[PDB]
Amino acid sequence: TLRAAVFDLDGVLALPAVFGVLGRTEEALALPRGLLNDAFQKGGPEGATTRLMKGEITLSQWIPLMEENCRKCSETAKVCLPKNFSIKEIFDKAISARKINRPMLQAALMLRKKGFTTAILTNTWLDDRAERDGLAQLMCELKMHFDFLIESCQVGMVKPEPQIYKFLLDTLKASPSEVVFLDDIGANLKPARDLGMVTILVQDTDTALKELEKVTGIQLLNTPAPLPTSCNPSDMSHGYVTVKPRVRLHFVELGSGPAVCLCHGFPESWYSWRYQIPALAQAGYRVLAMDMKGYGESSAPPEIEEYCMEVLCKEMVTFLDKLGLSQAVFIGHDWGGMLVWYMALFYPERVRAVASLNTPFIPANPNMSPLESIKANPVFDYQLYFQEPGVAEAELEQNLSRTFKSLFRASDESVLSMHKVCEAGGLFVNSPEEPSLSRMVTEEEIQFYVQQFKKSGFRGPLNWYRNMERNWKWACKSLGRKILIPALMVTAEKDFVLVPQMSQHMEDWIPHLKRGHIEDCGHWTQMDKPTEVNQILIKWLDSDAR
Amino acid sequence: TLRAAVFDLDGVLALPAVFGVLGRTEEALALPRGLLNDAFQKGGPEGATTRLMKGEITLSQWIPLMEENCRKCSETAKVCLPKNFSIKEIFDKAISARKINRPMLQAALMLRKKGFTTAILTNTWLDDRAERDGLAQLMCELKMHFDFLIESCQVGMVKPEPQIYKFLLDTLKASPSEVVFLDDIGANLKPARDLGMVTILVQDTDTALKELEKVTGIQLLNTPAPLPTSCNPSDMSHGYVTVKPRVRLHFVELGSGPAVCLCHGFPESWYSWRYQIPALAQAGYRVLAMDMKGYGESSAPPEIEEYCMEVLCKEMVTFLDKLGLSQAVFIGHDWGGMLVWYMALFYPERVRAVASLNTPFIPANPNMSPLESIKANPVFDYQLYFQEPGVAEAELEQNLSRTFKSLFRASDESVLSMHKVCEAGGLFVNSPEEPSLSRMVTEEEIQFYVQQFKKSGFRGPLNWYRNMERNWKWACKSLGRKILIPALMVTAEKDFVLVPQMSQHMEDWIPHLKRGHIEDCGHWTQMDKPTEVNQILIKWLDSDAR
Repeated sequence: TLRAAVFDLDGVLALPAVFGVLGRTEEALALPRGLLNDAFQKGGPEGATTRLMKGEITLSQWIPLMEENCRKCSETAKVCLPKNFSIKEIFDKAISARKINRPMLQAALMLRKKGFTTAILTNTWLDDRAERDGLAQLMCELKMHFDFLIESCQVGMVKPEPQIYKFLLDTLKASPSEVVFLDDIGANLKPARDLGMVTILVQDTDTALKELEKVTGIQLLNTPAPLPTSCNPSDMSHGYVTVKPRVRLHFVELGSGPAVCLCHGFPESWYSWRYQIPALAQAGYRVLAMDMKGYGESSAPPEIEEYCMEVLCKEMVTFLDKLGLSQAVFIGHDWGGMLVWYMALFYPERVRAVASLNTPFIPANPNMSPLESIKANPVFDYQLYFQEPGVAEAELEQNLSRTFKSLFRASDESVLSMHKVCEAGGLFVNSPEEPSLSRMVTEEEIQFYVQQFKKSGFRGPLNWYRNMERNWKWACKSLGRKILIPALMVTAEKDFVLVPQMSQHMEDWIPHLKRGHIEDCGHWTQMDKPTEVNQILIKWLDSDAR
Repeated sequence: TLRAAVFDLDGVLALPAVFGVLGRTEEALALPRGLLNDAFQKGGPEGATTRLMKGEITLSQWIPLMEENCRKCSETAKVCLPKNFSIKEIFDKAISARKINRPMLQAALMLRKKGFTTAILTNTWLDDRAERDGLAQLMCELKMHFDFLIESCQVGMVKPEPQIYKFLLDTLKASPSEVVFLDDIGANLKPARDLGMVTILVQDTDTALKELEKVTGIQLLNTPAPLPTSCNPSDMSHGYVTVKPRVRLHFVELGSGPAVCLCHGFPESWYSWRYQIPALAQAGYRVLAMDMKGYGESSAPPEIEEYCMEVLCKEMVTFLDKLGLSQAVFIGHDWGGMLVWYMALFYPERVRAVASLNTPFIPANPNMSPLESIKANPVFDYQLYFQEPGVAEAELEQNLSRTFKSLFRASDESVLSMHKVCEAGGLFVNSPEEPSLSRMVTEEEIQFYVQQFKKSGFRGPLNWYRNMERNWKWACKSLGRKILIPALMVTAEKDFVLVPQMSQHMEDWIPHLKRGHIEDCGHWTQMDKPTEVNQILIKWLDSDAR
């Protein structure tokens, strides 16, 4: 019964194989067949390339040794190397072209999900070229999906020496019979086979995957498109900034590049962006996912007026000042989306670009209080229930597990009616005490939210709804303005509270507004349609905020 | 007795005054005198510009209103505006040219140091231009040096309306008689004077500063060059990353741009980089100043082998992986400098550039143990005293205040002999029990270190010295390599432990090595010569790591 799978990097997880570029270079330059491959292997175990793979010398020290090897090989073949011959140019282009073999990585992720331990065993070098960042980025993307990464140049051993396979089995804590080994080079399989390992010679990916399926008993080919990579909270960098004496904000950070601030809604957490954080960082952005004021590890003062938009926006500006960021792209959802439109209206100099998921920009009505406007819409009755301090808190804190299981559901799985909440006496008065787990979340994901809300409670979160008149008064100062910076509005078809029709007149205030629309998507946009959200945000960021 | 000073931004703290660019534009374009200034003030309190300064409209909404004003003014003057006339091009260039008036900012910093409360009171706009980041960066640099920043467009009031001066006095909690008010516009002084404030009309900076000196009694002009801006620990963003089950690393973060990791020495803290962190962030870098393993808020496991270079470097790579950084510039001092040379030797792909303060790169000697090498130099006798677990800890933890006051001294203030430490029985056996405070540090700065070392103790820090044989064995694997990435070595003339002569053969291993040398500088380089360190690092970063 197999329990571990070992993959090679070159020719298996990354294509095209850098070793195969020498074959295509000889053809293009009309050089004798196998000339560059001979210079590459020249010397065997004592040759320059073996020393490179063992970590004795770096890639830049090896380039002039391979150049000499090319000249010595050409003199024996009775041929001359071209005028523009450069080993550095050949290897720079070969390393740059190599992309991740997606079906192979997907098969490794599936095996790991099914309980297998996965590893990369590769003959690689210490890259000190001016272009070494390209290799570093590739290694980082692959690294997070594997339990172990054993690089020849770090252990001082190379394939096919039998000692590297013994070191591998020692690291894996497994017998050779429980290990599948995938390599594109025949010579590298012989030692794994001599020990008794199941070996797969990888020539083309699909045949290698059919062999892997047959030997593991798991379907790898023709399987559905997987969900985006999620966050493990304990693997994140956690940041803490004091913006005022009693107020500290917690955030999670990943990536480098332009700052992108993610602002969650009610009653959520930074964890609601778990599918976006790795994708946006991989796209080349530095992601800061906040615990908004009143939530998780951020401060939760009890005073209502501590959660009016004016105070909230001012603290967000101070957050940027203390981090030393002159600007950030602001992306919000639900209450966070309401906040990012007001950041664009009051502090445009600090906002690189503004994006809102579900929440439309609706300008304040000076002739009508927001309270009277809430009576006009029966779906907004739950907001009147949230007004009296203590009432909605007691119901929502009564059983946290029930609260989050009833709220976090796909549009067709809904168990709550947002109408006559006040008349019914509560939000959950007509709901089951033990709701079923939605297909959108796992029990482990639900438990993260109950842990976060055990410390804080719902007072801070509910206070965001208890400043309607103060927010209205403050918003009325911006009625003469327009939003003229890059802006994106994303509507969710099945959000029956923040319906797409509420955003139809936004172009009057934000004339160059860009749009996104997600079909069959409810209120919890990020966890309902994570792949679609990532695609719409990355496309917009790369064009409007870069 | 004056206790508050209020400064205007345009024409006072930032020059040239954006209002004065209209005068130079009329001259250059041969337009009638005062034509552009008339279009600018057209309408008075009800005109486009007053609405812009009140925050009613944004800068981009105001540009077409000023354009129309320019055309209406030209028709009355019987003149025609040029073919290439653009208000946007004029204002873009005017805002871009405006730099900080250094002598004025220095005078404000001096007044604040002498107990004054300082504020900026300015008529400004909501900038939504594609170039608004330039204004945002300027505002951020000025912001941190003032107690209050009151912007017209945020309060809905403008100078010279008397209500803005009443709002100012309310914010300052001071009587008009205790306030100095500096403005370049005569009209803006009249209301401050009517209330009884001391006013200074700023035409040229030096005369305004002579008036400010005469009225405050403090010398502002001809005063020495001030020290760089330092960090207040409670104003920093604190980050925490778990790199392995028992190991968490703390770091402080500021700025945006390429990642720069600062690694302190023994027995220090992230706080040792207090003068570099704001300067490097202002230069356009994202600074991560670590508490190295064993120090401050980072984990301090008791095991000796938890502090060997191999383990330390591996955890630093994991630190980059968890933050989502493919590369960082590594800058070290003392033990941190020793670590950054080994990061360059073993992980070149993760290191953008490497810099060391005081610590030279000395390659391992395979024919001689590091223990025998330490006997050959009498100044390295203190390292043999640090070997036995428990001995140096008891002396260093006995009185923390004495430990840091005896260690942190300028080269001429030394109170310790590094020779015959073992024979004498200790490091402080011939030292005063109550040493005087060095001119290099304040009592408050010393107390930060005693607070940090109260939690940790000296076991983790001293364990960095207790892996000589293991580090030697590991370093011997890199003897065939060279450092071929951008590298900087900075020597300190008066460091009598890490003398500049110890770095003389570094070019054999790092052929393209750049150098820096600081005269009259002891061991504590960062706090001894902060301005010189900042200048050498920023110059090198901008050319080699950008």
